Amino acid sequence: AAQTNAPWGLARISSTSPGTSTYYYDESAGQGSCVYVIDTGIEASHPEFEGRAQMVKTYYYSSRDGNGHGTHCAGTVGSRTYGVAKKTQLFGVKVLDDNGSGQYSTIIAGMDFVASDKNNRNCPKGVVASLSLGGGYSSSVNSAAARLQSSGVMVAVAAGNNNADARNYSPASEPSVCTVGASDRYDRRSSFSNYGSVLDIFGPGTDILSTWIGGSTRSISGTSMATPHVAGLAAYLMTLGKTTAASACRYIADTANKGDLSNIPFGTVNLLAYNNYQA
Repeated sequence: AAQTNAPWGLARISSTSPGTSTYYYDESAGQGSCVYVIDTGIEASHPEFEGRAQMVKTYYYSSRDGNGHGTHCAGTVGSRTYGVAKKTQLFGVKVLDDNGSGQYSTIIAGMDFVASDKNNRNCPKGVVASLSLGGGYSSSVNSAAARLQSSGVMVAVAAGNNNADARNYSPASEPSVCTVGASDRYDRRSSFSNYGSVLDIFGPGTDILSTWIGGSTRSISGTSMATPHVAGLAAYLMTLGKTTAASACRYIADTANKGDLSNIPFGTVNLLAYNNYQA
């Protein structure tokens, strides 16, 4: 399948070269997979989600996304126009308040929630969790991410936006999950992207168009935007049967575009997520 005039990041993940604008992908499109977006919530009523998104958990007075961040990330995972895996099921877990903030205890609870809640959902092709959040190093936060991964969920986490080594941030620094840095449309490391040996992969993160609250759209930047590209890619590849939750990060690294990004610090992988779709 081909989506013309796609957001640049979708085109990038199906291309061996920057500078194109059509997204190519197998029509299965992540059908039968599930992606949890652990964030500020999801505006599930947005026409872009087509009834495939729902809130399953909140730790606050509402499950609604009063911020937009979680809706944007969910849109990059699986919205019809802005999403990588256009037929996946999206589940929202609101661990961040409408200012985008959350306590680590709540974030940990949300990860353990997903590890159990997947057993209440129909995801025959597999389960992914997208965590566009983080803060300073916490062994307890890393352990929660490791549990979620161990339970059979492909965990993708943002590297962080400090232009610093991600070893000092959580859950970015957890070795067993997929830590995602950000790139721009010219294949440069995004100016804010964290780096370091703990990164597994880069995805599009600068000037990413996606869904927003109020039934709208907007373009924003962050490793928060790169992470759902990788989460959606994992769901798509799992639906194709090419990989599993336990192996998808490694598979994405195996099949990435290699050596094509600029300003990658020595010691950080030079790997850009790629769906290897041959039309």
